[PDB]
Amino acid sequence: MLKKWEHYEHTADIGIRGYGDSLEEAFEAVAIALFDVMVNVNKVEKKEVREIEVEAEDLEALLYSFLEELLVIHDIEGLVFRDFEVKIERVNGKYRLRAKAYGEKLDLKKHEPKEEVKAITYHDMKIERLPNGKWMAQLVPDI
Ligand SMILES: [Ca+2]
Repeated sequence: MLKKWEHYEHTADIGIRGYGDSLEEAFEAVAIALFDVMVNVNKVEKKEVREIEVEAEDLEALLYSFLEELLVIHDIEGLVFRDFEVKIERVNGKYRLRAKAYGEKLDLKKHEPKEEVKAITYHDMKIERLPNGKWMAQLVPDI
């Protein structure tokens, strides 16, 4: 037989997606999804808070920036987060996001650690108002 080769389909990273009644709630929800890649997010208690503020020229960059700062907090302080309060406004020609992130220190016995997220990316990123008036935010982070 002559040697032969092929490509085949396999999972590549993982998709995260949030839905909400508002853009802000979709951002909150997809951030929960992000932490559920790393731990069982349902096991994360709200003991500590960190605040985020970022500006961007468009909503995609805003979402990237928000999630990447959450990842950085996670990487530096070892915090994991359960929920978020997000506010998005227009200020002097930019989008401004402010958020409160609620969570606690990683607990290896309790949080059911899964896999770390290496980086937020723009891969498959989409933010949209669906025909039914709900909002969706998604992306495929690098794991
Ligand atoms: Ca990867």
